[PDB]
Amino acid sequence: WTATSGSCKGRCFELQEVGPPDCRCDNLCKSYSSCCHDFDELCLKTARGWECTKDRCGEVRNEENACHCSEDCLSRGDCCTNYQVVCKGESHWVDDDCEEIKVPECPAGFVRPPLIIFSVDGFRASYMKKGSKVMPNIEKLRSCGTHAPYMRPVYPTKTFPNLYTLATGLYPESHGIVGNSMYDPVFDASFHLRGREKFNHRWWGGQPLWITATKQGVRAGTFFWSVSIPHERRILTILQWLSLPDNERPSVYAFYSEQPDFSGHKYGPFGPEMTNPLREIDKTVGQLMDGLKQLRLHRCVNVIFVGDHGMEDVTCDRTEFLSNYLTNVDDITLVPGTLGRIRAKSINNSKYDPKTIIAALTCKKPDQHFKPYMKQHLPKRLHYANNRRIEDIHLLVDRRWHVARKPLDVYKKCFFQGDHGFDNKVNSMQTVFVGYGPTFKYRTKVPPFENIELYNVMCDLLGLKPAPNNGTHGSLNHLLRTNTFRPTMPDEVSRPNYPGIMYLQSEFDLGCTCDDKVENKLEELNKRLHTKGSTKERHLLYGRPAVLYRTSYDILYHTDFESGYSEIFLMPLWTSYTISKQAEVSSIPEHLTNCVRPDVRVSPGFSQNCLAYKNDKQMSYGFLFPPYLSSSPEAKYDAFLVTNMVPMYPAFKRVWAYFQRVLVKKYASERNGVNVISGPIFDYNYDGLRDTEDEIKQYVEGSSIPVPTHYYSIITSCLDFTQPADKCDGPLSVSSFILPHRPDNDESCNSSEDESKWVEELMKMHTARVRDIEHLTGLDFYRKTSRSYSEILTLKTYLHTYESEI
Ligand SMILES: *[C@@H]1O[C@H](CO)[C@@H](O[C@@H]2O[C@H](CO)[C@@H](O[C@@H]3O[C@H](CO[C@H]4O[C@H](CO)[C@@H](O)[C@H](O[C@H]5O[C@H](CO)[C@@H](O)[C@H](O)[C@@H]5O[C@H]5O[C@H](CO)[C@@H](O)[C@H](O)[C@@H]5O)[C@@H]4O)[C@@H](O)[C@H](O[C@H]4O[C@H](CO)[C@@H](O)[C@H](O)[C@@H]4O[C@H]4O[C@H](CO)[C@@H](O)[C@H](O)[C@@H]4O)[C@@H]3O)[C@H](O)[C@H]2NC(C)=O)[C@H](O)[C@H]1NC(C)=O
Ligand SMILES: CC(C)c1cc2c(cc1OCC(=O)N1CC[C@@H]3CN(C(=O)c4ccc5[nH]nnc5c4)C[C@@H]3CC1)C(C)(C)CC2
Ligand SMILES: [Ca+2]
Ligand SMILES: [Ca+2]
Ligand SMILES: [Cl-]
Ligand code: NA
Ligand SMILES: [Zn+2]
Repeated sequence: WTATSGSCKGRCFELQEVGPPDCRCDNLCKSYSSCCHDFDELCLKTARGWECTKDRCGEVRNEENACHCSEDCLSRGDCCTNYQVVCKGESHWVDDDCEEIKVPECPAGFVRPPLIIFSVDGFRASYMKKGSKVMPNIEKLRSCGTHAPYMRPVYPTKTFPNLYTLATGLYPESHGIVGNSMYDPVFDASFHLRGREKFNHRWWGGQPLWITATKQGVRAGTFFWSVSIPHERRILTILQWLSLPDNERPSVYAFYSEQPDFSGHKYGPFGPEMTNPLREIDKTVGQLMDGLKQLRLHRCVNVIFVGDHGMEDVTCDRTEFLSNYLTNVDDITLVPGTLGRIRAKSINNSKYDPKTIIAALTCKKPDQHFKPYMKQHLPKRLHYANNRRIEDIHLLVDRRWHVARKPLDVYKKCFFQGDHGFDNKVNSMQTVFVGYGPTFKYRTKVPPFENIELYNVMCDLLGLKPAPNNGTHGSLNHLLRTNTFRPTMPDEVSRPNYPGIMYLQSEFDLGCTCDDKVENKLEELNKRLHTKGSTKERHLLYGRPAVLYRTSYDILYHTDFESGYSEIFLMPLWTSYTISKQAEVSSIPEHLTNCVRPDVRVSPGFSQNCLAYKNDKQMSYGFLFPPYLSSSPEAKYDAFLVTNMVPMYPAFKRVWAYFQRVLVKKYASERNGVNVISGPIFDYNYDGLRDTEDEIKQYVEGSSIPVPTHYYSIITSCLDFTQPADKCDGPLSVSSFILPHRPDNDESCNSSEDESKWVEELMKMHTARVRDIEHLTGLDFYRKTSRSYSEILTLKTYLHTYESEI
């Protein structure tokens, strides 16, 4: 109950909302049925439209008009945006040539250049090029400022998750807004688009920019706009706020457009009906910039033009029905559409079994357009698991499709030709970024980057210290002329040991054998040299990775590879080797098929043992440095050391073998050599972060050997592929992956075929950033290069997506 009998006279778009039951006059009162009786009349005027006409010029101020063309309007802050053009001979901002903004050119009293976030719903990246002829204001921002070819959204590529990621820097799993609809079991409550629960603060985690600003004494424009307030009124209200007195004027402002998303849902991304919404957005941009130029702010403010996600072609007829797969379809609740999330209809049904639902949804139809996963088995790059609001069962839906429970759910709901939500590496989901202003560079293109990075930059732009977030602060310093943040490398926490030969073979009782007794100081001082790190500059190109937690580990050197061997996990944390373009693939000689050799540098009590593998009927083993890539028959003996061994399910050894035997060589041929770093990951609580030893849920039977949840590889070469990887003078090129260490290949529907028909498609789906691997290992890579740290941070955030060109 609001006593809605106060009045908005003098309070229109007041910046501190008032506490019940005083009625409200802020830009959100409509949305709480809480506006003063006179809000419309005083605050939402519309008389005479939005533009000055020649015969309104110098008019006498009439307070009823939506905007003014009177002589006093400039200093009242309330002219129509085209006032100076119509009435004072000025040009529109879009008609002026752009000129570099080397310094903020601001009115006296401005402590810092304001930021204006101009956000557009459903603005797909390819609109920047494909609609360029009808978006002249946007094209000018783009080409005069700083722009990326596209900006990657977060998964799922829905509205609320992505806008709240822009606000916080966080993955949805950490901010809490994990879809446009959710159920939280702890609250026993649901969050929905229509309705009131979504206003409760308990849904919204992390610290959004407007709160970060406020706490640090920067004032924020009440960000968000009741949907019926027209765009023109939003722009005029921003422009008015910008005329406030110095002590009351905000430094950060937001504008949001529901277009082009709204039309895209109806017409598809490239419907002929989409040209008009794109014109109308561009005209709103022009009204802002014209209005800024009137207030002499057009070379003062930083403007960000940003989208939340793209839009794909999706129609009712491309719907898969869980009723064509499940007999038990009424015992489940589906969150449906461009993703699926399944839970039990009822907590009291102990006959509900996730294992059987997953099995019934796995590879059941030739062209099945969705793939089921337990959330911990989703690709790690999605960072979509560590929230109680994310259901254990997930369906990743193919682009262009929907999933639904039963056909009645669709025809008793074709209405629509566009949707979004799919995998955030899909091209049609990509969105836009442009920054224009004194703090952004001039006419600069930057590489694609993820929207999780922007919160840090927006903090940099306002002089704020960002709250902890999932950006990598400094990775977007190349967007900025100044205000850059100067990050430093984390300190190494554990220093390694460098063990020499300390154990005699007979001290080991590991149940390992090798046909190796088959026995000249030409090649004896030589192998001594190799075990002391004579070849280390070949196989360790960017320095050793730094260990950023407390542990006990050893550096081991070999002719062909170098490893950091964990005495706690009994296996390498990392293994580093270089494969030149010229290198050759060999086979494991027959006599050496089951050979495992004790490492006389490493105690038996810190070694794996072959007997546990024998007794463990599910678990086999592989090697991190592959025997197939040995430089010589003699060096190959090093690859069978028990310290190079790691636990592998037979199903996973198919993947791993194909990667090591076939793909590494292919990459070296294509990239002119590659440096590889491989190793295990343990993420049993699926939080994206390295497990401690007390979090491991599975061991090789009868032993303390922990079973990895994943295996990673980082593959680095020269960006200039005319230079070989081991003699690169400039920028690097990386691709990486985090493969799930699974006891079956159910994920790959074509897995009974040869590895050449399915392993690469799996690896592509499990592409990763080096930063993702950092979080999962507590390692810090690329510590010694000739490159600036900022450029290295950029490299560590790169994702190789395998999509074609936008
Ligand atoms: C992406 O970036 C983010 C941001 O940096 C990273 O997330 C952080 O990771 C930290 C490590 O997991 C985590 O730190 C923990 O915080 C606990 C207290 O946190 C509360 O206060 C903060 C501060 O304001 C607040 O942000 C938190 O918010 C979470 O929960 C609220 C309420 O539910 C939500 O609104 C909000 O969305 C947010 O949810 C997300 O995080 C939680 C985890 O906190 C998840 O469970 C959710 O699913 C969701 O993902 C909190 O309100 C603190 O209590 C923890 O301390 C334990 O461990 C330390 C180790 O140092 C130890 O000293 C203590 O003993 C303690 O143990 C005791 O508790 C254990 C667990 O209850 C118990 O088992 C023991 O037996 C002990 O009793 C810890 O410090 C930090 O909160 C989050 N921050 C955010 C915003 O998520 C994220 O890791 C990055 N991701 C990647 C991939 O890099
Ligand atoms: C989430 C919110 C806190 C937020 C943060 C930030 C921005 C904008 C922000 O919110 C803009 C805004 O005013 N609205 C957000 C959108 C929702 C979704 N919707 C719908 O019901 C809706 C809209 C489109 C849809 N597509 N598919 N389902 C849909 C559902 C109406 C509703 C309109 C209001 C900036 C980017 C400026 C910075 C950070
Ligand atoms: Ca076995
Ligand atoms: Ca973990
Ligand atoms: Cl959703
Ligand atoms: Na399979
Ligand atoms: Zn939408």
